[PDB]
Amino acid sequence: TKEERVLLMKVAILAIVAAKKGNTDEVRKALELALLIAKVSGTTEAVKLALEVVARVAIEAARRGNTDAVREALEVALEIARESGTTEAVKLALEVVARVAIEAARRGNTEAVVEALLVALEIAKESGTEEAVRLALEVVKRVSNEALKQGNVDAVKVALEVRKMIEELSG
Amino acid sequence: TKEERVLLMKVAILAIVAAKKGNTDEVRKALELALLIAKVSGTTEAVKLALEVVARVAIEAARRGNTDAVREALEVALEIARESGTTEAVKLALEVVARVAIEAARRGNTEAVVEALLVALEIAKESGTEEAVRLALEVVKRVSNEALKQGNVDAVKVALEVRKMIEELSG
Amino acid sequence: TKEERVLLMKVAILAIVAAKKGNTDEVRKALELALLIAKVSGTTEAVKLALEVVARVAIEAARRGNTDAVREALEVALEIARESGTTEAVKLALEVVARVAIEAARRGNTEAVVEALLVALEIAKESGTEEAVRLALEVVKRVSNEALKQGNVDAVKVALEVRKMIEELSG
Amino acid sequence: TKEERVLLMKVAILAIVAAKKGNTDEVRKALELALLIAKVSGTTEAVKLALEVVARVAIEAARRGNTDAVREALEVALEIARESGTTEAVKLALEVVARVAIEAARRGNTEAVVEALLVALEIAKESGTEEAVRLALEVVKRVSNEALKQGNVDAVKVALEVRKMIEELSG
Amino acid sequence: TKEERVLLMKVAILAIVAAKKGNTDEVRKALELALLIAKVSGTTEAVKLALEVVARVAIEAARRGNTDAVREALEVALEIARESGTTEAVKLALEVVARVAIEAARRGNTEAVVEALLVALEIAKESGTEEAVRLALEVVKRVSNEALKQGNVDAVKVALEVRKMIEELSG
Amino acid sequence: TKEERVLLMKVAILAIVAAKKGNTDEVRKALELALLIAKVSGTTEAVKLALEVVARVAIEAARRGNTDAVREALEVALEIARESGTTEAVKLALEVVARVAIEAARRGNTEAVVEALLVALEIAKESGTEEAVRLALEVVKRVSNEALKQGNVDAVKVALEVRKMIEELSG
Repeated sequence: TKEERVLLMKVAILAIVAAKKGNTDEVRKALELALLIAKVSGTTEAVKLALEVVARVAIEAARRGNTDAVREALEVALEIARESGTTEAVKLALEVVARVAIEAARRGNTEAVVEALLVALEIAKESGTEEAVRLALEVVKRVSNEALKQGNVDAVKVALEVRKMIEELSG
Repeated sequence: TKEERVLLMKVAILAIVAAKKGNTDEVRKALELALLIAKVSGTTEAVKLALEVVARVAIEAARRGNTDAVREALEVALEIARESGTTEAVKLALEVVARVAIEAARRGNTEAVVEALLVALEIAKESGTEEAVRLALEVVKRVSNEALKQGNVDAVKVALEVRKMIEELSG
Repeated sequence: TKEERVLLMKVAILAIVAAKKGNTDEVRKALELALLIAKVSGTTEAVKLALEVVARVAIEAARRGNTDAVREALEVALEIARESGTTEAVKLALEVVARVAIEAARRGNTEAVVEALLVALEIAKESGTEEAVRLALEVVKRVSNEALKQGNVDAVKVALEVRKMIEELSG
Repeated sequence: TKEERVLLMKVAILAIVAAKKGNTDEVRKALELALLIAKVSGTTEAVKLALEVVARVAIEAARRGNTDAVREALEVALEIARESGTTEAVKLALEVVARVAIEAARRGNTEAVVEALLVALEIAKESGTEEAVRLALEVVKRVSNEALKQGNVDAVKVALEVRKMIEELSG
Repeated sequence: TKEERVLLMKVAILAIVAAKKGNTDEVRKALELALLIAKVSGTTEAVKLALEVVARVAIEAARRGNTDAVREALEVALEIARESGTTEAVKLALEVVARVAIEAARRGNTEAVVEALLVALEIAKESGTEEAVRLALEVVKRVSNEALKQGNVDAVKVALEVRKMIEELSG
Repeated sequence: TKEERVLLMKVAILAIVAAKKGNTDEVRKALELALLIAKVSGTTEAVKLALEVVARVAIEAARRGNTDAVREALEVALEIARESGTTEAVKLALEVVARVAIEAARRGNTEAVVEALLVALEIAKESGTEEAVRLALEVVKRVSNEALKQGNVDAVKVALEVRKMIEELSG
């Protein structure tokens, strides 16, 4: 557990600096490594830690302006939850998305926010559960709330549309 | 004693220039030779001198940018202390790590710093003593302090995380 | 203590000049560094000093017209008090807010004043204590008093509304 | 003596041009070489000459805008005085700092001035003598006086704060 | 002493021309610089000279019609006396106020006169001495006398009210 | 002699055009080169020619509005006279100052005039002779006379104050 966490910390640091440099390719690799570490462990803790790694990278990438890296990280978050196959992991992945979109909205990176909002829906769709859908709606709410506080009306408008889309997907 | 010191001086000079050239393979060999010399002597002085050799090489390698050589040297420092099997040697090895990480942080080689900080923990873990743990925390402190003076916030952040990790390892 | 104070002084100077330049991004980083320094110290003095740094930056930013930097600094003031987790720190953070809003009102930066007044409420809310609420009301009073002396009726009107809102939040 | 002076002149010229080019790494090496030459000589004259080299480099670096090189040179000035271990050398090092900060203030490089002012304190602290403290205060005075003549109020304000800090360090 | 006076003369000239231009912001800065110069000197002479600077600026500003600059200068006069902490400085600051209000009344700038009359009271209040109160009443008298000579009945009426208010403040 | 004069002519032309462009940094260098040429020659003629160069640059800079360049040139004029160490050179430097201040007053650049008037005093102070003081007073007179002809009352007022200050400096 500890050793895995330490290695995941290494991955996070590398991917963050790579995103700051602009080396999105390296970021993608590191994000995959985070998944692979969690997969090798086969533990819920490792999965959560890997999702934490993804969050940190996407947040800093969004702050840097590296939306491409953010998009990849958001997809990886979903993939990690899918690999776990647990409701908890799905919720954690949605938490990752929330954190990224919130900080992106605060940064002004509305493009990253839009992507994250879409990913939130996709994560809930992958789960196929009412809970996941509700959690995704919570993610969207959080983004629009903090975006409204920031003044990022564009992000708020997008979030409102996505909120509807999530409900439509649920049916 | 004197002859051993002189031979260790030779090893240091060779490994330093090899690291500057980029010949990490040669550096690794020289680092092993330093250990072997100390082992043949079987004295605390020789062990300390060998650790001094390692320090010099890793410091100059970090300044050169040869992080790979630094990583190896840091591991060798631990191995030397392990071969001695003394608390003093452990402390001296931690001193080596401190020197490298401090100069690396001043150089801007945060990657080398991160590795050195992890090695500091590993050295304390190998000892398995409260003193060694405290000494490792002192190493981390020194790095973060000097890094803060340099302006290397990245190294400071890493050091803070490692400080926690060391305490966690102690329990 | 001294070394931390000196480093915090460095942070203040940098953030102030960055705000004057218009580099709000750099200001945000410096404000975070102030917090990090206080966190590393773990002392009430360091926390107070970090809040002093924030005050200086926000005041000069308000004078410059960099309201964005002011808003960030005001939030950081709260965060510093939250990190401390002490009533004193909360009071000190409210003192920071007061200083900024007063000077902003004197400058004519009513927008910054409005934000600061809201933050005062938020700080009291974060504390969740009657004392903090009363202190926040004192902050609002000070602003409206000095604004009235300046002639900034707009700031006075806003302060009066916020005063009510604070009382409403207390209940 | 003469030969050492001539070699120190070579070092000065190289470091100055390197600083103008932007090769701070080369400057750092040259600054170390100046120290090494003085150390090999083992004379007060050589020490003074090495400090003169440092002054010239830092002054031209400050004029160029290479504050990083200036910071290094200022530290080397201290180190040279420390290597000598004499009150005279300490005074001479403080003279070096004064010259740099004065010309930096005239240039407009307030950042370099701030660093130099801090170094002045550090030099006095390293000496640990009342005389050195007074000399450091003289350095600060000179900077603020000439900065006031230039119109560099920012440097003056910083100098005033440092003046206090020096007195505080003395106690 | 001489150098400080010369620098204060520079400040005066700049602030006067800035007030004539309408750059009140620059005037405020220059007024602060006058204070800072006196503070750095730490002499009664420098304090008096700084108050002379303030007087000149406020007088010319009142003649120009820049009442805003006058108000600031009047406040600075008080602050200078406060920084000195001497009865003499308080008297000198009241002399500054008198000069401004008298010339403003002669100019026809009754608004500036009203402000100056209020400041006279505030200065006496800050001192907290019977002498200062009497001196403030002398200031008011001088204004009303010269205003009556000019024909500025409005200023006279205001002065009479302020005279009462000063006595009321004394009690 | 001739070759030096021709090179000084080159320097003048370059510095003048640089001042017109706004490249004050280049002007400062060229002004130093003028001094260096005179120093290399070691003749009174070369010194006079270098002062002529300075005059031309400062005059055109004042006409352009580049007061910063003028201030530097005025200081260089003093430095040239100081390097010579002769009464004649001092007188010539004062002549340079006169020419600049007169043309600046005619241009309307009162700020440049004020600086030049102060420099005139400083030149006389550097000489430390009664003759130099009298010559400096002559410089001030010339400026006020021509300024009065132009209508530049501001320059006249300043000149009158400086005239006193010069007499005060003499004692």
